[PDB]
Amino acid sequence: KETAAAAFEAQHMDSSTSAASSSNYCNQMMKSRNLTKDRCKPVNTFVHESLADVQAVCSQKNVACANGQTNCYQSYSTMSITDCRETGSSKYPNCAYKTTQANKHIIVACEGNPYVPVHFDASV
Repeated sequence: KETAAAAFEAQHMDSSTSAASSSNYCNQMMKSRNLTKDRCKPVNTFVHESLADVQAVCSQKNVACANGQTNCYQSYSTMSITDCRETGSSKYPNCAYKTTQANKHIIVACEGNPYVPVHFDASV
């Protein structure tokens, strides 16, 4: 019942920190954002930039999405991000993730009016 735009923010926005605190960041965040409630979401990226900056990407470099669609955009500059990936051992409901902090460009799919990000495609 949550718009795709809204769901995007909830799953990927983390402007409260400039970067992943510790190796435990993912473990904590995936939970906090309710991403391990029904199952363990296998993968997820958190962006440590302002909402405004992320939304602005929808007006930056147009590229193809992985699915072949063309409403994807690549950020002009690198952003601070935290990649979260579930471990081989992790089994619901004991979800566990490996945290990887980095500075990379992001690619998101945009839609709507206003035209905002609705899906996180990849980081580069």
